[PDB]
Amino acid sequence: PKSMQCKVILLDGSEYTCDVEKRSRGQVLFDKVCEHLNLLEKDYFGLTYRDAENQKNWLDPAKEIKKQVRSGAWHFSFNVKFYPPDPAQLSEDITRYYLCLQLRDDIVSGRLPCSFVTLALLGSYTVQSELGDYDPDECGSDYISEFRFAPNHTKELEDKVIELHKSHRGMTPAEAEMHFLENAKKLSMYGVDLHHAKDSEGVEIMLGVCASGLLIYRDRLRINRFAWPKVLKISYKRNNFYIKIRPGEFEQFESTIGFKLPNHRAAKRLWKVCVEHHTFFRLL
Ligand SMILES: CCOC(=O)C1CCN(c2cnccn2)CC1
Repeated sequence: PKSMQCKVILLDGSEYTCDVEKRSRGQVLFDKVCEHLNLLEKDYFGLTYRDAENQKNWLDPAKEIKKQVRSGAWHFSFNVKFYPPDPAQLSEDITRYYLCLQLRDDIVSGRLPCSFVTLALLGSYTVQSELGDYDPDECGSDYISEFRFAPNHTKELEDKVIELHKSHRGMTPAEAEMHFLENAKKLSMYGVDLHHAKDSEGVEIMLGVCASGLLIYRDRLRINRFAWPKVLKISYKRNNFYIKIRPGEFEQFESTIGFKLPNHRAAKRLWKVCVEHHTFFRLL
């Protein structure tokens, strides 16, 4: 039985290596990674890989790994796929922990924009969780943390992390992680997956996919929102992505909103993530 070596980048930045039979389905590898991570609430997570166009793709757990990575390396990342709107409802602290690690990368990467004060508050909770109580012996007036907190670090932000860390004395890691999540879950881009697109007049927009529905960003002014219940059918064809939008009470007919994606694979990827979000958040 021939086995392929898999390398998975974990949310702490470490590399997990394992082997699976070369005709394995994605679920096989994902089960090995989740066991390694002692993760039981696996439904919120998945593995990503980079396709021949260098686009992030979700590894479909029901399909052969080889028919997805195709010509590429068996290299993956472990990631949050479905961001829970209320992380307090998760059953296990360790689940909340992995969600914190993902969110920390969302913030540092700039995928999750955040005010100065919220960057410092989230950072202060991370430090409390990881180092415990504020120790002056560690930090002087020139302190810079090893922790990456933000897309652009400033001395002012380091100072504010320390000021807020001082306020958290006696806070346990689970408690600090829950506070982290209570703040992060409120940010306008929390759990929003952004896709570049053009509207039916060729005007560049972003489509965001999240728990509450599909968001259309025309810019920072005029954001259209389609709650999952107002969406009846999602489809792609060639480079085009279509959603059916319900008739408003006493309306005879659904409306169609069409988008142009960069290429056919980008349209299909957007369709699959929308269908998965629609299903997941219909049941939550
Ligand atoms: C370096 C990665 O940066 C991002 O993902 C940001 C995310 C936020 N943002 C938005 C927000 N709404 C509509 C359109 N774009 C700019 C791109």
